[PDB]
Amino acid sequence: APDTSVSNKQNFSTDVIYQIFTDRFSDGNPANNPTGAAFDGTCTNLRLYCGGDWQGIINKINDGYLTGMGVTAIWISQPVENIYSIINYSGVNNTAYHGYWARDFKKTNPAYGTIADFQNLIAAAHAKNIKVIIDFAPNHTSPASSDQPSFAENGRLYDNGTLLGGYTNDTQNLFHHNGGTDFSTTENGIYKNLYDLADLNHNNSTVDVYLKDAIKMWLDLGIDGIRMDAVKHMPFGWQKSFMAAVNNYKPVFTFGEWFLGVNEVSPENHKFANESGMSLLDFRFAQKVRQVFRDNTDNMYGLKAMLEGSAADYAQVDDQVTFIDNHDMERFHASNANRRKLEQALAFTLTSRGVPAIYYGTEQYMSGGTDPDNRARIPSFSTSTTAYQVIQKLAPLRKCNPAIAYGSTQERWINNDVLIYERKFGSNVAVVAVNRNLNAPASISGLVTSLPQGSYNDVLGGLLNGNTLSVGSGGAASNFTLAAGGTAVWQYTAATATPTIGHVGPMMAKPGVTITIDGRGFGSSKGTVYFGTTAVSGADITSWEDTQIKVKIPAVAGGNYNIKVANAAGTASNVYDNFEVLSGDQVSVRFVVNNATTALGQNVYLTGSVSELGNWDPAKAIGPMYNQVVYQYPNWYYDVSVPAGKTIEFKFLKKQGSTVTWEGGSNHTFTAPSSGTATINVNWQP
Ligand SMILES: OC[C@H]1O[C@H](O[C@H]2[C@H](O)[C@@H](O)[C@@H](O)O[C@@H]2CO)[C@H](O)[C@@H](O)[C@@H]1O
Ligand SMILES: OC[C@H]1O[C@H](O[C@H]2[C@H](O)[C@@H](O)[C@@H](O)O[C@@H]2CO)[C@H](O)[C@@H](O)[C@@H]1O
Ligand SMILES: OC[C@H]1O[C@H](O[C@H]2[C@H](O)[C@@H](O)[C@@H](O)O[C@@H]2CO)[C@H](O)[C@@H](O)[C@@H]1O
Ligand SMILES: [Ca+2]
Ligand SMILES: [Ca+2]
Repeated sequence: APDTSVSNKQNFSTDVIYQIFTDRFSDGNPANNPTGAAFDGTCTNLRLYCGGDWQGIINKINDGYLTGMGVTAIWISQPVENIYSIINYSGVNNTAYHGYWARDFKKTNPAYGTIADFQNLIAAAHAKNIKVIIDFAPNHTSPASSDQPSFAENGRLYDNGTLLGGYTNDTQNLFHHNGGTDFSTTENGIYKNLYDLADLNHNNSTVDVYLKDAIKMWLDLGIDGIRMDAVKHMPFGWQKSFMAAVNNYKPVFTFGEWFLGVNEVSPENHKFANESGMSLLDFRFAQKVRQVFRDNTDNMYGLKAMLEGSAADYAQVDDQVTFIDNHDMERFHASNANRRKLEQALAFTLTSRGVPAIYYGTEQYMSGGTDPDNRARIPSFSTSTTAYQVIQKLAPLRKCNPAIAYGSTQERWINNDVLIYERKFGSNVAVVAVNRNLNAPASISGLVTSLPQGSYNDVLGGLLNGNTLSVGSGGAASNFTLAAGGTAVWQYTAATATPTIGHVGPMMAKPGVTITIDGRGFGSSKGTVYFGTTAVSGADITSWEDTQIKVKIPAVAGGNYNIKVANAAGTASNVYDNFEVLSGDQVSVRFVVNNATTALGQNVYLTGSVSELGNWDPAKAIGPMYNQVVYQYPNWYYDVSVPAGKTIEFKFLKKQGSTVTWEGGSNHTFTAPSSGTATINVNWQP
């Protein structure tokens, strides 16, 4: 199947995701609606259930609403069984309408539907070429109070109906009992509860195994991706061992939520997207887009800088999920604002690098503040708004113009208010012009592009006041005026003759798993795939077409590899880097080192004999280790994904900048569990 097929669960770059709060979309089955105090059919009270469900979604897929818009993926609320209690929070009643308060990860939330409703949803969507993504929130269960076990459901956790345990009398230690976070440090927001949510202890084997099993069921149900909640609040090593369980079983595209504030740029965020096995919601992009197009607190120069920086900070920039708003921000559209701002931010997002996501109702110009105000019910299913038409014209280009799905981004003209950028991939080009100045036109002279000589009509047809472009030889465009609030998209598509890889997925897996290599120019005859210097050809290449190749990872040593392909004639493609071959299946193990005293600005790291521990390379050592919460300095700890059942030799080190101090003595040693978790406690050797 081609790269753009609904069947590609490994690549969402050619899709347009539509984000839905199931409860607030469409109630197609009134019979599963909660009753009494939990329910408000008028949806005036935004904290109760309004009744939207899977049937409703199914209906909107079949009556042409989503498909007419060009949407090709839907992202829905966590589908698992939620607590049934109404929670009064100081006078205000709250329900689990959001799906974020899990009680059993093996069953469905009956307000959304039954397992059968779930399967029908997957079927309908699939039939209309729409992929299905689900929220998955394994960080916690529900609101709990340790000494008031009668509060809510005491954070109770069931395994398909069977009680595993609760927050009060947690002898099994299913949960963390370290207090609540102040979001002060990263370590602090990981090992303590968020608010009053009962925090799962992933270092407990039962929880570990339970969650890895629960996700397999959903995979088995046909899901196409997973959106992980609170990824900055769970151990990084555990999360990696979870991605491995997914990828070594049934790989799907996974992206998590790691919130970034205005002007916030975090190296821990980049390292996580670069190394964990999953990608992230692009908050850096969204916050910037809002400053520029909404709040006017930055200009084009700041947008451009975000585009260049990000392309450099993220190893796979094309996998970061972009948006202009979501359930955690006030709606982009402010009641009294010019609609053009939203139209422009949308056009920008759709033609930009990454995987775009549209929060439901955006195309209807919904306004609203923070939670729960940004979660009202979609007021209408009209296809006549300008925003709806913007999406409708632009979304499809991601499927038909690879420059949009996979190209580089390049600024070709800029000032405070105007940005002209070009996307390029193979013999494919897209040039987009944006003038945020809603009051003044701009004189554009000196624009140089890669488009071939000719005239080009605005892809939006003048919808946002775009114009035609005339490019002469050299790619130089002739002078033109870019209207106030103007937005124009111009493009050129052609066959790519040489193999060009545009995307690889999953990005991490053990030998033997099949990965998907997407791009153009691969030809229709099997060629060769190189993992590093190792050549793979023949039968292990399970499928080969011009835009997509499926091949099993060879049994090479764990480590990081570059991928390159060569057509049947031997022409090789560009190198796609950062592909991680696992040493085997993974388990999450906690390493604890006692009495490793350090100087300021000096931290302890861990290294060892397997690629998962960096193979003795201090530049690739794991850390810095933690030393506040679970163990206190001069004791350090850390949860690490390691190959299961392997005997591993390791050592700790102290780094300062790139200056390294090794532990003395001989290597510590240990044998990883075959499943479940473990804790290895040792003392630092001088
Ligand atoms: O002409 C090549 C040139 O085009 C763009 O420069 C623009 C500039 O962004 C505008 O602010 C204005 O000064 O006109 C210039 C073109 O004459 C590109 O930004 C630039 O990199 C490139 O050299
Ligand atoms: O919170 C981690 C913190 O630990 C390390 O600093 C040690 C310091 O080296 C000791 O001399 C001592 O005073 O305790 C500190 C930990 O509280 C790193 O130096 C530091 O960068 C790191 O954040
Ligand atoms: O280079 C691989 C090598 O790294 C580690 O050796 C350390 C050693 O433990 C230190 O005491 C120190 O002198 O630096 C060496 C780095 O070369 C591993 O301990 C060793 O097994 C491994 O082969
Ligand atoms: Ca319903
Ligand atoms: Ca946590």
